[PDB]
Amino acid sequence: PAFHPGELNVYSAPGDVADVSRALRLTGRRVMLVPTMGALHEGHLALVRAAKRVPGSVVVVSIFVNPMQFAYPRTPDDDLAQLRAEGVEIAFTPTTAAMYPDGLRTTVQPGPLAAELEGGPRPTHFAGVLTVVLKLLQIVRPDRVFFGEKDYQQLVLIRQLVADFNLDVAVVGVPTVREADGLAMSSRNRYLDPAQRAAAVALSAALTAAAHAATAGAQAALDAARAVLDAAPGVAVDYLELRDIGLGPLNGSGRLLVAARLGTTRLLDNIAIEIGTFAG
Amino acid sequence: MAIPAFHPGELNVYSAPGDVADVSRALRLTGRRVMLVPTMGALHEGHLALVRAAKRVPGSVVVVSIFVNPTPDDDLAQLRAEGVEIAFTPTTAAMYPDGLRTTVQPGPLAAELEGGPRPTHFAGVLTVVLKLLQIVRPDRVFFGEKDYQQLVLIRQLVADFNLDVAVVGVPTVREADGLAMSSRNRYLDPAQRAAAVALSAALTAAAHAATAGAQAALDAARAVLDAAPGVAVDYLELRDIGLGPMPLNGSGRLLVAARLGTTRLLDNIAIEIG
Ligand SMILES: CN(C)S(=O)(=O)c1ccsc1
Ligand SMILES: CN(C)S(=O)(=O)c1ccsc1
Ligand SMILES: CN(C)S(=O)(=O)c1ccsc1
Repeated sequence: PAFHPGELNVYSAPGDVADVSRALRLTGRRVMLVPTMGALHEGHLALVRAAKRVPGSVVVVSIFVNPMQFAYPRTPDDDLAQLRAEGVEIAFTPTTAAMYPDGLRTTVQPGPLAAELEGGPRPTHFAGVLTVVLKLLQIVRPDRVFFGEKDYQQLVLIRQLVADFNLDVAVVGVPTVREADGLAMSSRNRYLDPAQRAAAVALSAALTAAAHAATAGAQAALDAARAVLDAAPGVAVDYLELRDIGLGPLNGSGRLLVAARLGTTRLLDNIAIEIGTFAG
Repeated sequence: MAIPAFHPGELNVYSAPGDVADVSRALRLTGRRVMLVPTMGALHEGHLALVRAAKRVPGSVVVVSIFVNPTPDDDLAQLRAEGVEIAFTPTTAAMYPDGLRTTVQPGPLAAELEGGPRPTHFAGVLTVVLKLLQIVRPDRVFFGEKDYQQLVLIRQLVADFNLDVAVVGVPTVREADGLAMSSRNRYLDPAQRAAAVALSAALTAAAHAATAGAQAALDAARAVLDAAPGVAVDYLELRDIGLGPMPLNGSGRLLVAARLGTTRLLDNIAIEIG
């Protein structure tokens, strides 16, 4: 397949991008993978910009959504335009047929973390995610793969996949990008009406209140977050949990995670927490 | 940073996964084609046929792994005598530093045949296979047709996860009377060992009877097994070559498994229907 450098090259066949990627790597380029669902916003552009900054980098951005056999925003044209503007040179847009010619046959079984937090009500969700991440990693064989911290549990599970199957790829976690008031950027934010968008600031306010409260201990940090969420009218909290950084249920460093509903829209956010001395 | 020592033409033994990964990557960059032969040690002629097949690829460097899932000396001597340059002998803790956590979940073929008595057996196997492919990154990986259902499941793994390796199935090596080679054979007493030739005799008989149709093939195999004492047959099935249902004709595979005393024996053969 053709590859025009300094232009955006779009491939849909896995064999096409795998051949292009291999050829580029043989000629010294380091292949960077940014896996996405499409509906790209500035939080995805932060991953692209981190990938671009690796010297010698060729950036592959994949766009794929799992089929739902038994609502997700799909803006393809528009995604590719953003990529061109970022000077990405390869978009990989495989069909469902090319990814699952045999339906779901061999799959990845995550460890016990997948049954907690986001997985509690959807016990098979992360098996779906990690199966596609492993396939994309085998098709593209990147040097580095980039994920947002906004989906923190997904990130931890991806690092478990990479460690547990001895994958030769470095996983790069990229900090969440936020709107001016603190709201974490998400494709789902478009589903908030104006009142809901106003109320949704409480997630990030609660988290950053807790991160500063934490000089007083874990309980004070948790109670500060809960109070702020309790003060927010249309916010229905699904969970608010403080865990160790690898999402084991805690020492001096932790991660605080929240999930909440605003009407039908489910929002997540999370923050680094340092208990006692030092931080803040 | 710095590649481990590798001495061409000798047996280089590595136990650290990062060590064999680095030496494999460095040899591949110099032109060599990395061939991987995964084993559980206790090597016999069945394993050396995999080694010989890997050796004959031009430019090959042969990696033999030895690992058992939760004499090392004698195995290593056999590999040395075969001209193998790389043995990979990881510990359990090297392979599972975080315990059993992420794993491969096979498709439904894994619950059939060997998966009857051992329903998690293949998930264990495919997990280790996938790790060894990622550590070693071979151009081709060699498995015996003796474990046919495993071989089929590995081809499903490689297709389903878009693995860039070629899977090579190598024909079963047999003792002079046809018994397929296995470290289990030495447990058989003389009565059991004489009866065990019924598995291969049944399969070959079926493969020749198959000009008369699928049912002739199966009835010929079941006659030969019925003539043996102390051979408790667990299954005898004719399937297509991918272990789906046997088509009306074309290529298939006949598989058998039996218990003689406490020893489970397996065999299988290509069948062409009519
Ligand atoms: C009904 N699903 C969306 S599906 O993946 O089984 C599908 C896709 C094209 S037809 C059915
Ligand atoms: C983790 N993702 C953004 S991915 O591109 O591996 C994916 C997972 C389910 S659809 C796309
Ligand atoms: C299929 N084997 C011979 S392997 O080396 O991948 C393995 C599987 C469980 S222990 C060794």
